Amino acid sequence: IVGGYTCGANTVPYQVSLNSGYHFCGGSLINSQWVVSAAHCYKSGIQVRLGEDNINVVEGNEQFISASKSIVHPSYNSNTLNNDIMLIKLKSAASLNSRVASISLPTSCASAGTQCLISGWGNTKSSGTSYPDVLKCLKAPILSDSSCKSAYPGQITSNMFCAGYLEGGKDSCQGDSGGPVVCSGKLQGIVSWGSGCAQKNKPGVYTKVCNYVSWIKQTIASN
Ligand SMILES: [Ca+2]
Repeated sequence: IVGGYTCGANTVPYQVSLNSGYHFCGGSLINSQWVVSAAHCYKSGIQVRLGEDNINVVEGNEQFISASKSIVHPSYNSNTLNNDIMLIKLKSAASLNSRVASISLPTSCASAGTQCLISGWGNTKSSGTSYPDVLKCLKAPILSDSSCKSAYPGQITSNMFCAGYLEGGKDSCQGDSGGPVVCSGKLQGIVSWGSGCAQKNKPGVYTKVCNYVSWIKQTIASN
């Protein structure tokens, strides 16, 4: 997250870190056994880390649980990032409490101008590289369809939306991928892609979660 702020320990209790001997992506806990992330974060050997703030210090509150299933959307396209969504089943159920909690799925899609919360342990620099210890947060609005498409001609599908700031300086970034965009208590977005990060006129592009609610529920119910 570039241009964000320190969330504070366990203030985003649905935020998870996907770990493969190192933090590589975020995710969102949607029930005690299931995490939503990005398809482009897929790999085998995923360990899900819940209840994290400082990802480099064992603070108390952590639960480390291996992924038993990692399910990429069947129509995921790795060139366009259309359908950039993955469901991870946990080997055992997480223990839910104030510091480890699920986030609700949308009942409808959010609107342009709606303010959301984006979070992760990704790069904090628009030019170089700096990875934080603690979880970073950013408040960002959903942009209009047309603005998003003007920013990224021919690349925005109906399963994507733009959020953030056209002036530069405030965005998600590498290492935030798969993490949450929460608006009015609902998981509306997944950190997906963008041109660089926090670059002028290149806002963040997010997987549009409201299109996948039925797919999520059926996939969960079948597995
Ligand atoms: Ca920790």
